[PDB]
Amino acid sequence: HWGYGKHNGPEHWHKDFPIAKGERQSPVDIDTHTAKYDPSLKPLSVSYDQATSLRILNNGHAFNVEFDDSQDKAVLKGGPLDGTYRLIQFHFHWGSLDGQGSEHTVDKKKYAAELHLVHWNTKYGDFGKAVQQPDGLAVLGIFLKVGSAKPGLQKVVDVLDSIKTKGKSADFTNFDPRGLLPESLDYWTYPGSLTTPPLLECVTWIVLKEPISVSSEQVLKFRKLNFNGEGEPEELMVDNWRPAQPLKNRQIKASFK
Ligand SMILES: [Zn+2]
Repeated sequence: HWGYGKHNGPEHWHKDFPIAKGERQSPVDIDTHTAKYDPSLKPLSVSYDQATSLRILNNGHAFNVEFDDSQDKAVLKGGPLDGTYRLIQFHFHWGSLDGQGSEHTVDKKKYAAELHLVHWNTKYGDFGKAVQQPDGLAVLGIFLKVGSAKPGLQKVVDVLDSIKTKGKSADFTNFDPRGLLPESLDYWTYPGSLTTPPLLECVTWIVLKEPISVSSEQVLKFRKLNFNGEGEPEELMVDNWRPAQPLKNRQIKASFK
């Protein structure tokens, strides 16, 4: 099975998922000087007031905080998007040390981690149908740097001991993802892909310029999770990020001057 090791990591994925070498793969390096301000881009509309979190799952690659996406409760619209995208889950990618962990990079800078809030276009009816469409998903990416604690992250941190190993889940109701946002919704956007297999080219990426700060102690608890299942040889869940892929024939647009 694919993973993040020397034997099954990102440089191997193309053998089972040949789209790994495709024309619109993610993540990418964001060259801030080349990204063009697009005055036609709209403000993001992030409407999370009615978000209903249900569960947190260690899936062996990261942990997902899952939402009720059976109705328009938490939606993303505006920005570069046409129509309405429903929040299904969020997860993170992070490093073994603070100097790596993000998937996107900014002028080759790697952040300690990257949050992905995953949304699907309701015009396709279900997530499985949306991932088959070039405008099926919108992923909001938020960088994490290490400094001050993020108070709105601590409820996530404190449940991780209960989902240490692959295939463990826990009830995770009433979590408000608004506590993970930075102040500014200034963003970069480009067309890309899922950053894990099956690497489908179905994502409009929206990457916020302003990182959030988390504490060293918060990210250290991410790094105590396990890739392995219960009782198996312990493999710390660290460095679960795909490196930047070729930009090819794409433009990164900025919402801001
Ligand atoms: Zn992700």
